[PDB]
Amino acid sequence: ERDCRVSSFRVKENFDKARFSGTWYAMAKKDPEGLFLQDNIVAEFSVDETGQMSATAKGRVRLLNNWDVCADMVGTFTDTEDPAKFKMKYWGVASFLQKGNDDHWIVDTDYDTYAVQYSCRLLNLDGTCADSYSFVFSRDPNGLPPEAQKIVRQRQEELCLARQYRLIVHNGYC
Repeated sequence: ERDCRVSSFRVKENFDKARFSGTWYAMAKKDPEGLFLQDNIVAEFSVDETGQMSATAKGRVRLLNNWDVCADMVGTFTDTEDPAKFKMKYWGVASFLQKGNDDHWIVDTDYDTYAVQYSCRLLNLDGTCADSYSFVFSRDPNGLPPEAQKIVRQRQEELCLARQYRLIVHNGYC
């Protein structure tokens, strides 16, 4: 129907790390294989004086087959040629928590309302993503306003993920 090659995906022009800092509530998520963050996902972004963006996140994570738990995650982002595309090294405060390094793209954001993040962990041989995940963030835990919601829907479709998200709830579980 459209172009689903990851290399074709537009990301936030002149992404501004500073303006992006602060609390972002995950309102929806498209899970990758072996999903980790389950719900009640709240991210806290920061940028140090060197311009290096980093983040922490708290939320219900699924450790084992049948049950989950509340966990604190940490992430440091390494810049790339594209201001909106990063390499995110992450780990949990708990040594045994999932550790890794995923691409982290800020697909779109208006900084004070919504943010659409995307990560393709593995490309298919045709350039489309084989294993991806994406978070739609809101500055307000109560959700995005209609205008932002509509923009996010468009963004989700551009990522070829619009039918693959699930809502993230925030019920003080953690």
